Amino acid sequence: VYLDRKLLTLEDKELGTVKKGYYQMKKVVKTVAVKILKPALKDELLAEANVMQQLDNPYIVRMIGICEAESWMLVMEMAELGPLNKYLQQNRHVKDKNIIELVHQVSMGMKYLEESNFVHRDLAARNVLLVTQHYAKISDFGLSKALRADENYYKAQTHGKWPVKWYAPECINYYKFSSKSDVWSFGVLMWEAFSYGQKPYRGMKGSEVTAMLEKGERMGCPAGCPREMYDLMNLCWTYDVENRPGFAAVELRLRNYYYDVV
Ligand SMILES: Cn1cc(-c2cc3cccnc3[nH]2)c2cc(C(=O)NC(C)(C)CO)ccc21
Repeated sequence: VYLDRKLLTLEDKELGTVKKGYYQMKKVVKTVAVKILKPALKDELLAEANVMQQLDNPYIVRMIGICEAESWMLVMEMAELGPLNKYLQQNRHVKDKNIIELVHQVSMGMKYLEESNFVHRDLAARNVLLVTQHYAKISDFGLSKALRADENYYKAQTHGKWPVKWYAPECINYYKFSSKSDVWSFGVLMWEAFSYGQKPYRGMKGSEVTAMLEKGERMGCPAGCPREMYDLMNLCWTYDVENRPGFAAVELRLRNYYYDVV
């Protein structure tokens, strides 16, 4: 998986650092996006590549390799439309059925990740990348973890900077992350998508979000959002781990409703 720096051209125009680039392959160039560094963070990038290396699914961003140069670089195939949130912000015209299509795709990718016993831990509309307006992939495995064969959750020892507004109660309270907590995260993602890329819990501190959730309160239905899709968000936001559905159940719900609506 170790790539030749000579065969990689980087634009100095920053995407997000993530940079666009071109990599001369078997016979053709391939358009790639490149995650670039700058002891502790070296191992994290290499772990993230180690995660990606092991995944093979149409709805997951595919890694080309790693590259030691000016710094450590992670080289992935480019999804050129960028993050789903920014896209929807700039494209209010997208029909509900198109958003339904896209979130279902994310759930198949997440069902695959659940079957493979990996936890994403950063599932948000910002880490959903569009290849085309009708093709989404999950990205950014920086926080992801392979689950031990004997356990269904990963336990963090003390938090870092966490995307708290996407995190399930059990993650906040007990530092426990399972595919069910990704399911809660997916709910917030669905909210973000049907709100055309708006920020969740606008203006609130994470601590205030935790307090709100503990009171049984949830975000309201987004303008125009199919009622069944809002119902699915709420099922995803089941406070109790044991009664929140897994992705197998979420995907099936999404698949059935999608096929019903087309
Ligand atoms: C047009 N476009 C394409 C991408 C993009 C990044 C990327 C990474 C891997 C594969 N495909 C990708 N496509 C992108 C990212 C961003 C972007 O803002 N990325 C952040 C800062 C959230 C990453 O932390 C903005 C625009 C983009």
